[PDB]
Amino acid sequence: ETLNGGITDMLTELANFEKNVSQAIHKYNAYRKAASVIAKYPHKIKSGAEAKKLPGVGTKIAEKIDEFLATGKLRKLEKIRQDDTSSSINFLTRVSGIGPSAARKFVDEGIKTLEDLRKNEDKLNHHQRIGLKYFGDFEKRIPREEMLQMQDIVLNEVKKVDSEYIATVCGSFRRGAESSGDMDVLLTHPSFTSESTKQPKLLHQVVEQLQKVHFITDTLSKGETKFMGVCQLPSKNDEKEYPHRRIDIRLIPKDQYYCGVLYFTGSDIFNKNMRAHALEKGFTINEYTIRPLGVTGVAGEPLPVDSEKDIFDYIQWKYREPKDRSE
DNA sequence: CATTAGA
DNA sequence: TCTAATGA
Ligand code: NA
Ligand code: NA
Ligand SMILES: [Zn+2]
Ligand SMILES: [Zn+2]
Repeated sequence: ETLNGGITDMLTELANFEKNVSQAIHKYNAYRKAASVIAKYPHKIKSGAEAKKLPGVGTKIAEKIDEFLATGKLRKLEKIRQDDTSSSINFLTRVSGIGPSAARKFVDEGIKTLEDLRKNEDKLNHHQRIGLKYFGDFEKRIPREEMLQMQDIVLNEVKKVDSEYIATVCGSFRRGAESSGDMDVLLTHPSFTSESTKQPKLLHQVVEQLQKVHFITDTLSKGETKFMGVCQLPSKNDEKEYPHRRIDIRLIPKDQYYCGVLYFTGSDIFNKNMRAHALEKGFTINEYTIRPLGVTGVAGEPLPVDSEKDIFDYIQWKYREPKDRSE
């Protein structure tokens, strides 16, 4: 956790590079398990030889580990850290809609900077167009202060459209967080569930409403159950406008809400931790359901869930408020 | 690990 | 159709 920190962070930097800059999924994949096992290793690694004893740790990485332990650095790392091409990919990739793929492609073409980005906006598709367009606004965290207003407005329209609608802004936000990165809004309705063959308009109705009153400014993507957009607080009586904010809306079959909701609220750790428990308690939990376990190794048979309570009950736990869903 | 775009 | 990207 810190006794092996550098070893791990070096290894990540290493790992991460293969993946993006070159396309060495293996190598890349190498560096990760290696960085995964050393993390757990309950002891200060003194040599690679020592490390080497590990699983996933081969000759390759031991080498590095020595140099890193020896001199507080790494040449391969110092060279990568320097290098423009790699540097560049690292950067382009920031634009929402730009994955390594395109990043490497642009790069080759000679599009290294953001400015290059603009001059060749033609080379960008809509997602990426908007990426560029709100590059700044995008990297900026959300004051819960703001979260509360946004949320305010969402709930009002959802309701006005149809009062049967059930929305939940899940996230860090839900878990009390002081700021968040994007607004994740959970959504299901009664007439929509597991079987009842969809109802696209069900998502589409609101998506409109929201754009209707100008809360939605753009659309990253929109399908029958997931809508990816851009929202924005009414820049009040001017002098101060609102940063454009990444927003995601999702439609759940009423019968699988809370699992979903439970799920998305996280945290990752509460998750696993909640997930690890249901196992001992004779179950199974996942993004949509909770099924009892059958001795034959496994089993199925989706339990009927009415609220984030039922799930606990099921695994007979203590209902942990979202605020305290941190671990 | 799943959904959407796109070419 | 495949392949990319976003989703902690
Ligand atoms: Na080994
Ligand atoms: Na990106
Ligand atoms: Zn020791
Ligand atoms: Zn989020």
